[PDB]
Amino acid sequence: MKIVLAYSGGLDTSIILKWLKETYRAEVIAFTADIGQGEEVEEAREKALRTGASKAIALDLKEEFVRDFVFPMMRAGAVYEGYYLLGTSIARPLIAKHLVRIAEEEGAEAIAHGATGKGNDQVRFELTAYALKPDIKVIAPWREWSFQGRKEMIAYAEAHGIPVPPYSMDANLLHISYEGGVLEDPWAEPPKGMFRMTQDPEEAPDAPEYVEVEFFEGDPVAVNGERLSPAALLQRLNEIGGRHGVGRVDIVENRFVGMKSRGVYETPGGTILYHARRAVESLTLDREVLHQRDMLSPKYAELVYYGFWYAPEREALQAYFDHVARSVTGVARLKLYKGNVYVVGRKAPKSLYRQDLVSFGYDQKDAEGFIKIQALRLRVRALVER
Amino acid sequence: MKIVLAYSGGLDTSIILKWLKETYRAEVIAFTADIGQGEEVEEAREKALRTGASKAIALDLKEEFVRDFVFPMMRAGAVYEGYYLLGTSIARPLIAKHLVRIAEEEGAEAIAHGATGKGNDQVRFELTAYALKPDIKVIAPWREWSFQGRKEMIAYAEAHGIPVPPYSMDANLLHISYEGGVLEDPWAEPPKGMFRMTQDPEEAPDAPEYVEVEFFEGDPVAVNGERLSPAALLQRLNEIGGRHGVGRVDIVENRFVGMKSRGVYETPGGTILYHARRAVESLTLDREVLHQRDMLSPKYAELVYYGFWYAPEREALQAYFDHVARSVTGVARLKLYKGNVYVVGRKAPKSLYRQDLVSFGYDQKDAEGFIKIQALRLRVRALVER
Amino acid sequence: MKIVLAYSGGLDTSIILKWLKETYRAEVIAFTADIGQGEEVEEAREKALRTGASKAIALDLKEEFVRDFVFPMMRAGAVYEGYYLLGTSIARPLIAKHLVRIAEEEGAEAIAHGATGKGNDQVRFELTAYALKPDIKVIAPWREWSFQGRKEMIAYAEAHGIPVPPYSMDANLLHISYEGGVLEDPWAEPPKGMFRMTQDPEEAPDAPEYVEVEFFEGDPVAVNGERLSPAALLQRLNEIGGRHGVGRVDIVENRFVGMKSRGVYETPGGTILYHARRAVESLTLDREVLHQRDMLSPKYAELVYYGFWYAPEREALQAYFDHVARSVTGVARLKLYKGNVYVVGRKAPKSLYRQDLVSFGYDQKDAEGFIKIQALRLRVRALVER
Amino acid sequence: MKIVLAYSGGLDTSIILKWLKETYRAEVIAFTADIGQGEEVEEAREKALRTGASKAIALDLKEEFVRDFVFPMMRAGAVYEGYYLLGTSIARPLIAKHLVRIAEEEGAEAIAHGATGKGNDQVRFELTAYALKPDIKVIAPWREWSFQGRKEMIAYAEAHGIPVPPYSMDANLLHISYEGGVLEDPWAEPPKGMFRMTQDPEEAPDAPEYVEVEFFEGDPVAVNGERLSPAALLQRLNEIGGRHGVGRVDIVENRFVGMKSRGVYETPGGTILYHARRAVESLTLDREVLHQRDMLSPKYAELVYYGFWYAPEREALQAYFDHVARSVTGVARLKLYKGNVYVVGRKAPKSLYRQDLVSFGYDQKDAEGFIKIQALRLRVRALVER
Ligand SMILES: Nc1ncnc2c1ncn2[C@@H]1O[C@H](COP(=O)(O)OP(=O)(O)OP(=O)(O)O)[C@@H](O)[C@H]1O
Ligand SMILES: Nc1ncnc2c1ncn2[C@@H]1O[C@H](COP(=O)(O)OP(=O)(O)OP(=O)(O)O)[C@@H](O)[C@H]1O
Ligand SMILES: Nc1ncnc2c1ncn2[C@@H]1O[C@H](COP(=O)(O)OP(=O)(O)OP(=O)(O)O)[C@@H](O)[C@H]1O
Ligand SMILES: Nc1ncnc2c1ncn2[C@@H]1O[C@H](COP(=O)(O)OP(=O)(O)OP(=O)(O)O)[C@@H](O)[C@H]1O
Ligand SMILES: NC(=O)NCCC[C@H](N)C(=O)O
Ligand SMILES: NC(=O)NCCC[C@H](N)C(=O)O
Ligand SMILES: NC(=O)NCCC[C@H](N)C(=O)O
Ligand SMILES: NC(=O)NCCC[C@H](N)C(=O)O
Ligand SMILES: N[C@@H](CC(=O)O)C(=O)O
Ligand SMILES: N[C@@H](CC(=O)O)C(=O)O
Ligand SMILES: N[C@@H](CC(=O)O)C(=O)O
Ligand SMILES: N[C@@H](CC(=O)O)C(=O)O
Repeated sequence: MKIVLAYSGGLDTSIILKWLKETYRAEVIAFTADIGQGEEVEEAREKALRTGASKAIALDLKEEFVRDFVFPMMRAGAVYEGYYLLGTSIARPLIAKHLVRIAEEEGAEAIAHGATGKGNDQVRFELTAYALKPDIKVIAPWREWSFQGRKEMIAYAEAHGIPVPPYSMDANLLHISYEGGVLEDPWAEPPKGMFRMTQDPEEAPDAPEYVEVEFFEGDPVAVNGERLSPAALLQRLNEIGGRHGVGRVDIVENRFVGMKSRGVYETPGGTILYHARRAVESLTLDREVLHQRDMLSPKYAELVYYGFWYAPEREALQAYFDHVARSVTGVARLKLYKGNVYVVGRKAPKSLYRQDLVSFGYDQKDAEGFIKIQALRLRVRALVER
Repeated sequence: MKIVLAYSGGLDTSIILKWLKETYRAEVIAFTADIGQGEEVEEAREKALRTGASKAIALDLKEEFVRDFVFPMMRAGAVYEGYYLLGTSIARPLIAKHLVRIAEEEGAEAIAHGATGKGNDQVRFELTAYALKPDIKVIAPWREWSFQGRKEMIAYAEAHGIPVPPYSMDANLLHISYEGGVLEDPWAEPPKGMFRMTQDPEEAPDAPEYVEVEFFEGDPVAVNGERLSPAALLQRLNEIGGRHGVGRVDIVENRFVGMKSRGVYETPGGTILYHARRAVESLTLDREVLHQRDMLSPKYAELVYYGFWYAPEREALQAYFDHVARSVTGVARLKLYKGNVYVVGRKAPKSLYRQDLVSFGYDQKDAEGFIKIQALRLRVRALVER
Repeated sequence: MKIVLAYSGGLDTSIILKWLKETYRAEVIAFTADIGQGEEVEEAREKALRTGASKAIALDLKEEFVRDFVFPMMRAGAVYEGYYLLGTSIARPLIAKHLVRIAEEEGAEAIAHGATGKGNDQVRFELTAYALKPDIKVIAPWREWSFQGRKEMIAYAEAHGIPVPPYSMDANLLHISYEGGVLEDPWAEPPKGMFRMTQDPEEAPDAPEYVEVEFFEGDPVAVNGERLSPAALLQRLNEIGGRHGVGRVDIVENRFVGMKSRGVYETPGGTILYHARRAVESLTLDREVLHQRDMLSPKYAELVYYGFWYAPEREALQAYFDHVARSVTGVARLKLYKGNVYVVGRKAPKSLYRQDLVSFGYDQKDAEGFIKIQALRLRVRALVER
Repeated sequence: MKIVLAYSGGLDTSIILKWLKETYRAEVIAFTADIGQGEEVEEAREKALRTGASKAIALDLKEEFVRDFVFPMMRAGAVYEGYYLLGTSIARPLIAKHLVRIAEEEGAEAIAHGATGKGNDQVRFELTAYALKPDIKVIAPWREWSFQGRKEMIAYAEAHGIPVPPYSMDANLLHISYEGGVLEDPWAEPPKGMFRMTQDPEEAPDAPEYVEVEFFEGDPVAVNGERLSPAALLQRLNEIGGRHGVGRVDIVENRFVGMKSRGVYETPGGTILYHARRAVESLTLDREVLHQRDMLSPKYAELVYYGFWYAPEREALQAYFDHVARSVTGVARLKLYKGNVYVVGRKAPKSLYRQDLVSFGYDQKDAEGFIKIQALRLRVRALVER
């Protein structure tokens, strides 16, 4: 038996690699993806071999991540429960996709991940796996073993020769998530120094910085006049937004499995992109189109959050969003200053704005007719009330 | 003939007062509302009499404004096209409501206002008027007179003893709007020193300020432990938020009459309230209720923006929002710093958050069944696609 | 140990009654609800004591069923996937509500039901049970036992001395559902003579029959001038409609648990009510209110179908629907003829219909201005495409 | 000046033709479109040149109508206010399209239509025109002339030698609309014998008739195994459905211009197509995709109704609806009888239905886990309510 493990290189997944070998008497093929966690994935691939993997695979998936997952999601203007830009949410489907493919190539009947049974990650990995390969077998050790606590897990690791180095983290090219431990008390502010991707706003530059982001048919293609590939572009904006402490959010969210959870997120580059996109859309999108799009975004957001990425409902909404986004071509100019992002300008080759219609053709007399007709049903309602 | 004029006290409404008397051979009853514009309404009242009004009325409507218009709107989480907190939008219905009441008390067949034929305010005023009193006659001089240019307007005023004096402004307790003039170029950043209600972030304190806002059944009732009436509470938050320069937005919006317009807004207190409310809701609102509520907010927002306040659609949705909002009871803790409003904590008497559900009753294995069932239709789809 | 069982008096819930006694060795309180199945619940209550119940309770819940479940649901215009009027769906919550109530009165720690593991009913009973009493224990024999066939169940029945006898049925005052067996082939028309509640249209009266339904504030209060209580009213309309073979539906629906199921339903009285309501709503509901209401109806429907009756989202939506329904006061006149229901007239004390508005409410130029303004954005769009 | 007139051939439109030659002293180009009104457009054409047209054009647009307008709309499941299948609505855009093309070809400056200022048709013609050619000049005689009363128009008619004679009618391949006159009283059943396209139910065949419709990627391509072009197919279904009295609707609808109107419609072929499509969708569309689509259908419906065919909102939604409809391939089997349409069967080469999922990837214990997780938030809620 062969099992393809999503190996992040940490303590828990290393414990899982061991546990899988013994419990299933299986050959474990470790897969580590580089999606911008800021870590030498090759080191995790070597640790996996030391830990007992019969084979270790590491891939640079940053470009595929931004191009095929992050960009499509952003076109939708996806925001979960008012703030979450879904940094972890869109990354999981990608990893699950490669697990299934690798499982297919290696003749492995199962795949494994180390997401716990009380989070959303388990759902994203499995819904993806099942949607792509219906009869694949999935093993989630956190839902199968019986370790009674951290202590017991540390002992198991030590006993297996696994190095055993106040909150949990998940990092990638889009954001860094923080939750658990000290963060579990929603009345407690996150501890000073926790943030890594963004600079403390209190330590940000004393001078604001301007940045321009160009969009072509829905996707950002340039920063300050320099054309950059999807992954290189997100990275550049993370650097620029990061230095100024942009993109910090603190929320108590609703997990798909039913309980509320306190999460803290930093999405410097994505936050700039959120406002840059809406800035360009403000010149290129039609009013009714915009309003309809915004009322569907939330639904799309929960689909991503819940894990329905490779799902027909999400693909269907995607058809709508992509259609709408094709008109998003132009440039957004933003001003960054101590944690904040300010839109200060925007332009587009096919802008729908006409100073013609606001400055003092158009006939004010038309407005009276418009108002009279719009008011008809209201007046009838009033007359009936009497 | 008696005409009740919404009289702001400026040059144009003064010109209008004179214009109405002669054009309609009628007496004009001027009505100036104090909704927090930051001016002495008694001075407008006195000027109205000097300009020729047979009667001038001035009322302090700050409490009614915040209590009966601002709060109900905020409960719905109303946000127009991603950023506009509707500062001017919710104030107009209030004014028109009084215009119609005064017309009935005075025996006036008509009411008048000085909103132009190319803006949104004309619609708000008229839809309100017609909704409350369907047989009311409305007179909008901008859509009726023959003035050709601003120069002829000054001459007309000077000739009538009316005193004569970059962008246009509208200020009240909720915000200050800036549009027109140099702002008409969407690529140009607004001019330095334009903002009045908020201090530039560059000048804001280097020390962040923590602020707590208590919510009771959907409405903010206290700030930092001090109970404040609606208007006094908004005022307080405008002061605290204003000093830190919070609540500035720069957008190109879609007017109801059809054209795009570049608008700049500062809503210090309202912006704090927006995030404070969501912070309390994150503990007091059920997941599914929240998601539904958020998908209806944009619709309610456009209704307010278009002027359908005293309209059945709006009141129907208000029934939904008010039902939901009633559960919003608790305290939000925010950190204000150079333009930003950061949520750092939240608590509630009946919080739905359970640390025992995230900490490491609930059974991991239940999750497997959940996922399997959730995945069935996706697996069937995959098998059919063969 | 005590266990309150939702006992319908049939072969399986009887088998289940025996099974529970042997499996748990607990006293089993049988509960049988009269919701219009057209059965003598006293016979079931005696067969229960006969079968082994330590106590058998039978309650007439017809009025509560229609008044507190069917009517509130109908005010929302609830329709699942185009045709299902949710006859079985709104019934289960009522039953579960009593099971929990009894268990609390009898000091029983657990409740049980005979819904299978492949359907929706299991979810409805349980979500209702847990929502009302969070720590109540639920037992679902179909998910726990070992019978591997019908033959084994019958054998087990005789072995225990229980009376033993092409599709499954569920009947109550709202409808009769038929699914399973022969119906599992979606290309196969249901068998002749299957329907019980409605008379085959080809054997229905040759002369159409007219019926008038009076609505008051959202609920039907009279039929052909006769004031009838909720249950008596639904009953009366089942008679009138059944006679004509009205309300037959055949669909392949999506169960909440993942798979498609072929269902056939007969809802005579409810189908008349569906159309009578809309007829009265056509004169009493504002255009925008209706349009918004209709876009929410489908959501409320799936909530009812999935089993989220005693859930915050449904109750929140209910506040919106009840608010709108309050205006639905008037009379609908329908024509019934061989399986079909035809609206032929409607009137209302506060009808918003005005013949003077259509006869040959505004000036002609008014419509021109309305059109010009509505067209503005389309013309700008065209010009930009230049 | 040249004026292209959408000329139907009736009394009113012939008068308009004279009025235009006389009032404007312009060279009138008549345009009659054959869209299945059941009339020799060649006659209308000759009656035009006769009446005074400097030219008359008649075009057979039946195929374009069904293929480019009716099908895309049906693909969306468009239904206005619960019953209206939009027969007249989707036709107007087609006519205005050619009106504008002809005017461009004939170098005309204006176009004219005979829709009154009280209805929706004026909006449909004009929004379409402006959207296609923003500079187009539009003339609506009903809004510009001075006739008061039917008598006057007759006089002016008999004066120029034009042929002169209970309700108004509009017919095309999709339906026949009846409104006005005796129909204006909502409580008054339509007059016996009014219907033309549909045989009266009471005089419909004594034996039911079965019919099958094949769909390929969203559109019906055959009837009873016979492949038929869009128009030929709608024609055939009109014949079959017509003989049985299928597709009659009687409603009080809300016009875009503000007032309620009592309309009666007969859409035999279209009604069969509506139920056939949903029958094929029941096997070919995913649950969540279907539920989302249905919540959007009503919006698309009002778009069509209001006249926003060639509008960005509609085209954006069309992308979603077309994406979803591409999966709709299969066959629906319906039973027609005495005015009703009963779905009795359906099949699809890629059906998502699996009998093995319902008959006695799916395990028992799974349902329990699903239920528990789904119930969590409800349990927490109850607990908090103590
Ligand atoms: N870069 C990666 N490559 C492959 N799989 C990954 C990667 N990052 C995360 N995963 C998968 O996602 C699952 C993990 O979650 P999380 O990111 O919450 O895991 P951990 O890193 O295992 O635990 P923690 O940091 O909370 O102690 C992992 O157990 C692993 O299977
Ligand atoms: N505080 C107020 N009290 C009464 N009416 C008001 C008030 N503020 C605005 N209005 C009404 O709204 C209409 C105005 O618009 P806007 O607010 O755009 O006017 P202005 O151009 O600011 O003022 P003015 O017309 O005096 O020069 C006014 O002409 C007036 O009729
Ligand atoms: N009238 C009723 N009173 C109480 N519980 C009922 C009633 N009707 C249905 N139920 C509950 O719903 C569950 C049943 O389902 P269904 O209606 O699918 O059962 P059956 O299998 O058709 O009938 P039976 O098992 O009694 O022969 C039952 O096992 C029972 O717990
Ligand atoms: N077959 C057609 N070809 C071209 N234009 C048409 C056609 N049918 C209708 N129209 C256009 O649509 C507008 C009409 O409406 P309707 O179809 O309601 O008009 P009528 O036929 O003019 O009036 P009536 O109610 O008396 O029959 C017409 O005035 C005409 O300009
Ligand atoms: N530290 C973590 O394990 N966080 C992973 C991201 C969790 C986040 N609440 C999400 O659902 O996407
Ligand atoms: N300065 C102004 O006249 N602005 C008034 C508010 C206009 C704003 N765009 C609104 O529509 O509410
Ligand atoms: N015979 C049955 O057990 N049917 C009960 C109704 C099932 C229906 N499909 C529902 O889900 O409500
Ligand atoms: N007879 C008519 O003139 N009817 C034209 C169609 C009217 C229909 N109520 C519609 O709005 O489409
Ligand atoms: N990654 C965490 C959190 C989550 O999945 O939501 C876990 O595995 O539980
Ligand atoms: N107050 C401005 C702007 C607006 O009403 O939208 C006007 O009268 O035009
Ligand atoms: N009553 C059937 C069908 C359903 O519940 O949906 C069962 O118990 O499976
Ligand atoms: N065709 C009719 C009705 C409508 O347009 O709605 C008219 O011209 O008024």
